[PDB]
Amino acid sequence: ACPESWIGFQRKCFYFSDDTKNWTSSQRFCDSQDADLAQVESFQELNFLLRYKGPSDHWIGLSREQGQPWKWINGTEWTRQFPILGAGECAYLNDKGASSARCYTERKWICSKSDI
Amino acid sequence: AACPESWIGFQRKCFYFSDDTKNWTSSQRFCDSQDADLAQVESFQELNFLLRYKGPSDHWIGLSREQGQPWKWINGTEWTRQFPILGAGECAYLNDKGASSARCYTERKWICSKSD
Ligand SMILES: *[C@@H]1O[C@H](CO)[C@@H](O)[C@H](O)[C@H]1NC(C)=O
Ligand SMILES: *[C@@H]1O[C@H](CO)[C@@H](O)[C@H](O)[C@H]1NC(C)=O
Ligand SMILES: *[C@@H]1O[C@H](CO)[C@@H](O)[C@H](O)[C@H]1NC(C)=O
Ligand SMILES: *[C@@H]1O[C@H](CO)[C@@H](O)[C@H](O)[C@H]1NC(C)=O
Repeated sequence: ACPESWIGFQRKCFYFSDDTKNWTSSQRFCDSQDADLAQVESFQELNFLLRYKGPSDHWIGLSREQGQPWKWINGTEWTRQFPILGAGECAYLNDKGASSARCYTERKWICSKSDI
Repeated sequence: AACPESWIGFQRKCFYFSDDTKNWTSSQRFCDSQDADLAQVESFQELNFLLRYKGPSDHWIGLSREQGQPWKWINGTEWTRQFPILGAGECAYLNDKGASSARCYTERKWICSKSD
């Protein structure tokens, strides 16, 4: 189903970290579990993540270089559903939704993978 | 999907977190109608999962006791005492930090669980 301790929602499995890492180290961790930093594709998914995450900021799998659009982990372009606030290069969830920061900062993170 | 729509997956079970309130027996009747029971909360890990997702309101769980007698799960087995339960009530609920107890006729949100 989902691996031990991962949380199941709709067709995905989610890992919420206890520790903090920078964004690229977080994605390296997710990749080691055949997963990615969360690819949050829907409002229902966003709301599930906000409800479980607790008060800490958590990285998700959206990033950009300056003067380049937001990209998913696979390098394709993100199209807005919910907004990502600010001017940072890496995206995370705070208590109101998505925000952006410098990629070198340490936050908690969320991994996702398919349940299949 | 491992669980029905609106249910959350954890450790091979599916969890339902209510929006409305009911007394404890009426909550159990609702779970029963969905082929489930009020959540058993067998482990400390399950306790923490439920506290993280439930939100700020009190939620009934599937433990109850008669006058000065041990706590029992819905299924009739004696509780394995894996966390403290505060107070002097006959029905257990989760508050924001752990488990407590109240009179069974009082109204609260509830959590159901079933195998996936
Ligand atoms: C890339 O990832 C995004 C987000 O999960 C997905 O919508 C898109 O279909 C994927 N594209 C490819 C070519 O895999
Ligand atoms: C990200 O963190 C790792 C340590 O986990 C470190 O090796 C690397 O220097 C960091 N990258 C940046 C941009 O700070
Ligand atoms: C009763 O439920 C508990 C709590 O989940 C479970 O661990 C135990 O096996 C059950 N007992 C019986 C007799 O089914
Ligand atoms: C519990 O609530 C139900 C209806 O929701 C009601 O029929 C019953 O009287 C209540 N039980 C107690 C002990 O008050």
